[PDB]
Amino acid sequence: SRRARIERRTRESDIVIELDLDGTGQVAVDTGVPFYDHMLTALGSHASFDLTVRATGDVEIEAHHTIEDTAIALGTALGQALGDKRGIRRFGDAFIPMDETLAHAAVDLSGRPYCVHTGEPDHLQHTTIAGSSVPYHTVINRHVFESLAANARIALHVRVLYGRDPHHITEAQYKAVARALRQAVEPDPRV
Amino acid sequence: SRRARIERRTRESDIVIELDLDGTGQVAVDTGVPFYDHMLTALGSHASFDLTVRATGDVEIEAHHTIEDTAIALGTALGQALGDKRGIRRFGDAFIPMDETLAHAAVDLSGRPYCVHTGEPDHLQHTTIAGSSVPYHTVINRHVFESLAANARIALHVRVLYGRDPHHITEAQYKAVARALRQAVEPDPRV
Amino acid sequence: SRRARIERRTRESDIVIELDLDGTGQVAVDTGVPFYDHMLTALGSHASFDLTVRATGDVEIEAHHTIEDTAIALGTALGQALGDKRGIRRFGDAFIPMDETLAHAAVDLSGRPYCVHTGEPDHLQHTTIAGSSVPYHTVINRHVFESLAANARIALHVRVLYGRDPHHITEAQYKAVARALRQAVEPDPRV
Amino acid sequence: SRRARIERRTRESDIVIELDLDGTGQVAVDTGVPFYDHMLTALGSHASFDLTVRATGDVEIEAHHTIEDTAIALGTALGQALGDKRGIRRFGDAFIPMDETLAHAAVDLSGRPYCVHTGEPDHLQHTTIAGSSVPYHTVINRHVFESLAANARIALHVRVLYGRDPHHITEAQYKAVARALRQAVEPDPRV
Amino acid sequence: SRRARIERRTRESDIVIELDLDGTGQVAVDTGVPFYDHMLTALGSHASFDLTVRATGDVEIEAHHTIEDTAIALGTALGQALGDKRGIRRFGDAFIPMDETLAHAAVDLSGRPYCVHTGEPDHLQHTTIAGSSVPYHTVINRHVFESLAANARIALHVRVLYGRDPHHITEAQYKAVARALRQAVEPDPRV
Amino acid sequence: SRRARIERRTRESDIVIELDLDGTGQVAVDTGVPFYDHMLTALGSHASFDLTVRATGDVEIEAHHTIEDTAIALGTALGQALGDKRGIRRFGDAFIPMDETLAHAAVDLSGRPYCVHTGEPDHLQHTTIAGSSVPYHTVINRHVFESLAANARIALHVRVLYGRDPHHITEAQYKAVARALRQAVEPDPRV
Ligand SMILES: [Mn+2]
Ligand SMILES: [Mn+2]
Ligand SMILES: [Mn+2]
Ligand SMILES: [Mn+2]
Ligand SMILES: [Mn+2]
Ligand SMILES: [Mn+2]
Ligand SMILES: [Mn+2]
Ligand SMILES: [Mn+2]
Ligand SMILES: [Mn+2]
Ligand SMILES: [Mn+2]
Ligand SMILES: [Mn+2]
Ligand SMILES: [Mn+2]
Ligand SMILES: [Mn+2]
Ligand SMILES: [Mn+2]
Ligand SMILES: [Mn+2]
Ligand SMILES: [Mn+2]
Ligand SMILES: [Mn+2]
Ligand SMILES: [Mn+2]
Ligand SMILES: [Mn+2]
Ligand SMILES: [Mn+2]
Repeated sequence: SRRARIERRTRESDIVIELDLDGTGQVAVDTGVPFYDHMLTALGSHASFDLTVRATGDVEIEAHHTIEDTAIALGTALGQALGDKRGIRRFGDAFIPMDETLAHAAVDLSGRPYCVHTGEPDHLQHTTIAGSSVPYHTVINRHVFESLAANARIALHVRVLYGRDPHHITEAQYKAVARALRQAVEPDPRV
Repeated sequence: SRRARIERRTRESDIVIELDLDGTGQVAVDTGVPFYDHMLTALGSHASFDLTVRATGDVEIEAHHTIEDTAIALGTALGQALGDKRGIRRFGDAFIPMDETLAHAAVDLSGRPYCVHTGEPDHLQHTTIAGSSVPYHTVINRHVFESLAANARIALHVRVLYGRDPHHITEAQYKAVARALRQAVEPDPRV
Repeated sequence: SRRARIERRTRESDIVIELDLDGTGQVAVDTGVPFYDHMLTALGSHASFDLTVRATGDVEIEAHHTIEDTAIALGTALGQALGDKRGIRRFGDAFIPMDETLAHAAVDLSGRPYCVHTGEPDHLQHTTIAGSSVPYHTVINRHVFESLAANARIALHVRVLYGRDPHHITEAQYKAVARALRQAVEPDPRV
Repeated sequence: SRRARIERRTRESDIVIELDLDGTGQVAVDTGVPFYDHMLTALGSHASFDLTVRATGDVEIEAHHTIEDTAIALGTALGQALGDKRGIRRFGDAFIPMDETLAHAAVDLSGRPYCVHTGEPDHLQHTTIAGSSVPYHTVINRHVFESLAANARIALHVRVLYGRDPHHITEAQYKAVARALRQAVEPDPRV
Repeated sequence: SRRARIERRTRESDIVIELDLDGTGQVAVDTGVPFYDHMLTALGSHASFDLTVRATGDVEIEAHHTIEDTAIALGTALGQALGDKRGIRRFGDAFIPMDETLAHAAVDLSGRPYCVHTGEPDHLQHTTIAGSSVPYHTVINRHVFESLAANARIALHVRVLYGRDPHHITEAQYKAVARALRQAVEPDPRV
Repeated sequence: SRRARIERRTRESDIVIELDLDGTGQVAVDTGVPFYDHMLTALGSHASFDLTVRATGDVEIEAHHTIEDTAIALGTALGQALGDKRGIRRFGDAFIPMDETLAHAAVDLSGRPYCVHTGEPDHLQHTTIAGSSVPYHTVINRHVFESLAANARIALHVRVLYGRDPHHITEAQYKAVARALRQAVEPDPRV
């Protein structure tokens, strides 16, 4: 059994994560940041995890703290659920084409904690994805991946090969991480 | 069962496509353009499709119309044979080394219809592959991929990482698409 | 005793500042601009001040006037609480690493009123930090530091050595100013 | 059964290779060049081969001859163990993240003998990895891959996408080749 | 009491670390890599730690694994000895002039795990410091700092402002980290 | 007791220095070069030294010889007063903001004799600070610092980060050296 429940309570936020690595994409994410919900829902589903995320934070300031605390907690949940990491595929990668965008992620689940994030166009450093609720600043993409990798204690390399639309660029990256994780997480019948 | 028979009759050409996604590489291609036959035969075989292509067109003008009409028909056949696309791997990619050439393709079979074609050296914009029959102008490579993606309604990203020989560059690309499709087409035991 | 209460009432805003230089980080900031609240709370806490800030302004226009009026009032409070500035360390500086960001501030509390703000990446000239309330335009960072220095009548040099995330860049700067002030404010046992 | 025993005796060196393609990572490598031992041990293990390498050569001159003769012999063993190459996956690739380094390899086991090695930073042309024994000059990395590909008669493309540490860069490449081989070597249930 | 004993046993190495944050510079380091011993001895002494390091590793390959495993273990010891980190100075920085070299380090002991290493001249990417024993490749400097920061879970920013001699550049950096840690580790009489 | 009296009599000048490291800023400087007097008075006061400087030299030629002989003598006095340098902070640095100018100095009192002087704008190579008496050529700034460091036998790194006014640039540097010395000179309760 590869499950983890993480409860993270800070001054900024209140997080509950329930994670099953061997799931069927049963995902419910509620952080108060709907685009982030969309991204983590995509992450959970495409990784074929079962994932519940319940988060309430200081979104009056902005999404940052909640986003970061959630990523930390999710990272911790991933590492805990992984356990000894014996007999797994360990390495995984995936390409995600999304209209004009092509993104890629590669992981080593038993490698030293590390994150390299490259290729993301410069305008995503100051782009806001905004709806009727709390907005999402795409500059946080790197932060999410770094927080995930550091707390799951994995090597995570995320690349944007090319792209234009910030929604496409961001979603393709989350999905790339997701499917890279899904491959690496699988039992390896020869290891 | 994931089969399709497409009959496409235009002023320019006459096309019959029989496609089985779950084949064993039983391929017979006859378009009147032998290098194109070679490319679609490679595509069918490396995708592990069963594929019959019968095409007669206005090759007195040049191969373009026949090539395009065939790609459209084949795309339509791929989309039809795919059906609802439920329970499939959906995403697929493949690297094809061919001597000095390295090509890559990535697909999303349930993504919006889109094609990105990059990295092909500039001389392929005006290169002709010529034998004893109707020649093949490599500038058409992009056209084929665009027609396939638009009519199969899939996201197809084809890259040449590097290469020199136009035959190698072209064949590696068709083979990359082929094996990307083969991976994406597979039943996914977790979806 | 090094305390000051400043009441500043303009057409744009209504400000009350209570400041104790020799505090324990007892801080409550409410300006109607939650990210600014976060920044001044960080400033008060890391400076080891006791600080209460109550501000209501024309946030329907934007945060600018409130932010500026608050910084002016806080500057005035700092200068008043400083008094004759006898027997204090006078000079102070601090480095603040915050993930990828490194910020620095240096102060001369008995120097001529002056502010130099350098190194902040160009995208912060047009970046918005936005939550569920009144947003914060990072272009105002310099304005805050200039208003503080001019009204406290101190020399304040704020540098960003490098950074990417606008939240990190901004917070590291406020914290750098805070800890620079804390050092400079201390009694000097040899002066 | 896909096994090979190669004995290679030249003026420069004395090599014994025992290879099983369908192994469990039972690896013992002893060439007199300990970093090279480390690399071939990583290669054997990550390829899921069973591999024994016993080599004694003119390491008083330097590691080159031994390294090259070993790579030639290992290549020959790989080609011999492959046999007719019927019913195998044929193509294989793998990404290896190693801290700051990302490496990639792609193979065609039934392609013409060819090696392309790109992306390795310029300082590896003159870098030495040195311990208490015979050192390893990283300039030899390309030589190893070229010798392997030429003697196994396979198409091998090795890329460094980025990296800094010569140990990371080198090991990630050997591991990339290893896992590319492992994928390509697998029986293909549809071919 | 702020002490930690860490025993780390991997396939590559065997490490014992005894650390006292509140020491008097009683330091004994023995890793089999004498320049590394010199660096960690400088680190322990200038941080005013009491530190014993006993390490035996695969130095026949090179110093890398031993160096890295030691840095990981030392990082873990630092984090464990830090405990809840309550009432400490938290932030610390130091400049180290060493002949022509000026180095700097800044830390946040309660910040998120992060390392930024900048300014080191390009020739240190391929420089070897060699004596009568196992040599030290200066490219590993960054690796050490990254491993320390990641495992101590601290924010560590190391800069070389300028320098020429690789021994000076390296030692000044270790000493900068040391004295930055010493400052940050101190009890803060106001926190 | 950390005091020194140096009498230096050359053909060019006649110098008497009385120095107390553990002073209260009781400073009297008279060299016949009033801006230099101002600089050494700032140096003595901000270092919290007790310092008397009496110098008469060949100011008819220019200030150079007197300035240099004074710096040599003062350096010698600093080194002599330092003694064995046991139990002192050893390292010290300070930032000095002065209107538009930011200067910095870092010292190692037990390091090898060395001086690095950087960042001073090019116009100070030929700037004269002139009053009603003997003028001061700012090109001499570097000379002063080099003479101080060489004769005190200390490592002294002086940087101008930025600035415009030659008076500000010069004074900020002397003050930076002063406060760097003051920090480094202090007893270290842990060494
Ligand atoms: Mn953050
Ligand atoms: Mn970047
Ligand atoms: Mn690629
Ligand atoms: Mn979407
Ligand atoms: Mn057309
Ligand atoms: Mn183009
Ligand atoms: Mn061909
Ligand atoms: Mn204004
Ligand atoms: Mn500017
Ligand atoms: Mn914050
Ligand atoms: Mn050779
Ligand atoms: Mn080359
Ligand atoms: Mn290794
Ligand atoms: Mn390493
Ligand atoms: Mn760099
Ligand atoms: Mn040394
Ligand atoms: Mn001179
Ligand atoms: Mn110069
Ligand atoms: Mn600086
Ligand atoms: Mn003055």
